[PDB]
Amino acid sequence: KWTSTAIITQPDVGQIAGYNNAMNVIYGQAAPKVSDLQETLIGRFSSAFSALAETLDNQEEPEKLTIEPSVKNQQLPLTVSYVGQTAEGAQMKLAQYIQQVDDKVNQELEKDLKDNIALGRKNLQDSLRTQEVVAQEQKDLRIRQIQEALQYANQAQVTKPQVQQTEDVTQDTLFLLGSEALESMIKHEATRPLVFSPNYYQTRQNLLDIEKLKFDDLDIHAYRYVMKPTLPIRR
Amino acid sequence: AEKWTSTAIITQPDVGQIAGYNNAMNVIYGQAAPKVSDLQETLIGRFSSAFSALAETLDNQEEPEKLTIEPSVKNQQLPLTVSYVGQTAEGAQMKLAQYIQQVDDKVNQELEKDLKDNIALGRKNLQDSLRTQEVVAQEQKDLRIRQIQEALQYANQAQVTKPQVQQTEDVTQDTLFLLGSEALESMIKHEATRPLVFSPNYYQTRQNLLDIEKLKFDDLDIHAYRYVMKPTLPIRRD
Amino acid sequence: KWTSTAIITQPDVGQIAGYNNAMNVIYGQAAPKVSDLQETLIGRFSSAFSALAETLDNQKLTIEPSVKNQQLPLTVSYVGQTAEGAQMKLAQYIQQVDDKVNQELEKDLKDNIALGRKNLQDSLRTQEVVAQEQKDLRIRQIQEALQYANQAQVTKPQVQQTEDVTQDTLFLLGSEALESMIKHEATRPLVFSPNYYQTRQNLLDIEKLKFDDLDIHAYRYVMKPTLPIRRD
Ligand SMILES: [Mg+2]
Ligand SMILES: [Mg+2]
Repeated sequence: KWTSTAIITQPDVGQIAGYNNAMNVIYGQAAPKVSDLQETLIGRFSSAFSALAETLDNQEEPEKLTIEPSVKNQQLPLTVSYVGQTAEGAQMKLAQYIQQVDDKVNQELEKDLKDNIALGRKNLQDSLRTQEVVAQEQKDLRIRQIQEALQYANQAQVTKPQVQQTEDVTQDTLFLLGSEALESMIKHEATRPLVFSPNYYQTRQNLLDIEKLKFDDLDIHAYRYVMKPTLPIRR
Repeated sequence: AEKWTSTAIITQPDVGQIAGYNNAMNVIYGQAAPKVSDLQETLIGRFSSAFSALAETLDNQEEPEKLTIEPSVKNQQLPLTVSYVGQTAEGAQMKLAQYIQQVDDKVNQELEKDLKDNIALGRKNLQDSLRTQEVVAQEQKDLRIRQIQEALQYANQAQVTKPQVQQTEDVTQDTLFLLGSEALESMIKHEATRPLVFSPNYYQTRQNLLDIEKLKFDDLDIHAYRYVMKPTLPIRRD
Repeated sequence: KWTSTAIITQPDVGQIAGYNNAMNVIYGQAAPKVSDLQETLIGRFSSAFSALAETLDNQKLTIEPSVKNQQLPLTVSYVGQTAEGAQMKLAQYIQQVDDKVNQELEKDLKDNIALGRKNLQDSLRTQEVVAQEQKDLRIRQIQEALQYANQAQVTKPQVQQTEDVTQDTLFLLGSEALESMIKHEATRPLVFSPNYYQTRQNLLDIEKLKFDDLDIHAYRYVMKPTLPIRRD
């Protein structure tokens, strides 16, 4: 029997640059810290590796595949080993299993990214919705204010404007525009498109940018090699 | 040894698995909602809590059962290796699968109650916010009406009935009487229908409160864990 | 020697609904997140629990994470003379620690309501003094304005733009109107900003915080103290 060992750890910032750049488009200032993404990716690799190790052992011809921390009081790196029938085999078989686990995690991350895109899209559409509700409630308040001013202008018998149309009118001074013009305003303000702040148009643009994201455009790795599978020794 | 161990590997649920629960928390707390990652940790924390309680109870029997939960890899928090030692291979697998489902059902009942408590807290916080904001809007309106009532005394003495101005920006306690006693009387007479002025936060808060009432517990497809590996059918004894 | 065990974790949102609400009433948008309160309360429970065990070790009582490398839940145990005794002594000690953590928080909350109550009532008093001083300045200005308006023989308003009326051109209003302002000065309302009305409302809400209604737990039971069937 022959033992090949390798040392794996979380992927580099450069390896996850794209994945990190996608999470920033989806969540913005709420995007996970680059270090948190690295921990999640190696967590998912470690998970799938343990499942392979437990399955390889539960066979008619069991295969010993291991995973343990390389350093005593440290979470990472991880030492992964395989026991093969030949020296060529133990080393290749360990390298194949590491690649097999990576391919499974890559399929999992593709699904996870789609779920993250959906949540981000939901958060942005919900933002557009509340902003639309406040724009509509603001428009209705203005109409409501002109309708009350029209009542004052009717009692004060103000038909023609007294004020030379001020862009800064108020609930109190509105009646000075006269019945005539206030009736016209209750029409114009009712058909007036909703007024949004730039944040609305930015949220709109953030939503289009999420649509522009692709999984294929990101070469995402769930691990990094510290040491590649070693040439085995007789054991 | 005449004992068979079935093993399973569990971890925190996927983002997709808890998309509903996370949305509920966002509807209830808004910007104060827990991060999606924090929800995942809490849910798996809750699953392993209930699992550990089952394991401690299964050991405290006339015929003790060994049900174990531990991190799969040393020094890692997740994933978790759950295992059970049965009388047969088919038995150990079914008994572990049943116990995992039993813990999940208990956790699910707990989360249903917790969600109801969360919807109550969120509602009370938003209701308190609208209340406070309505009083300030109403107190602001009453101040203006008392100012108008005062100004009407100044207009009655100066015998100002019709408006005296041809270009107004905004009026103060001093300048209000220039609108004339006729307009001022009209404003007091219709003070009841004068609309309250609120900030956008009020309209947002009011909408958040309606959306909380839209939340359903059965509509959430929530599970507290994810299987990495389902309970194994052991080939050989332990 | 029988060991009774229990599994404890952070309290539920429902369990600390009262504590969280009082923090929200006192701090508003600066209040701690409900999840942060849960972590703090269980942190306080474990620390008081370890403190009790340490004092008990000075003449048995243990606290440790249930699952290796998971901060929560926590496994607590006690070794008693009987299974029935071990169970009751663990339950009593858990309740004892809970009462101590609850008493420390009751006291902390009272300190917080006092400081808040102080800060808000100082804010209202400052604002009331400024509103009254502003009103008095304006009345002095109106009285001075009336003297000029009498001399300039300006009785009816001479204002075509409200923009023309400043604290130095009040005489533009009627001498008739300025007399009316001085005559009805006592009923001229004090002008406060919305912040005053908000502050006042916040003060009433803090004063509505009653300890008679609230009851909070620094922990939740995952598993109650076991009745051990065998010695160990
Ligand atoms: Mg005159
Ligand atoms: Mg005043």
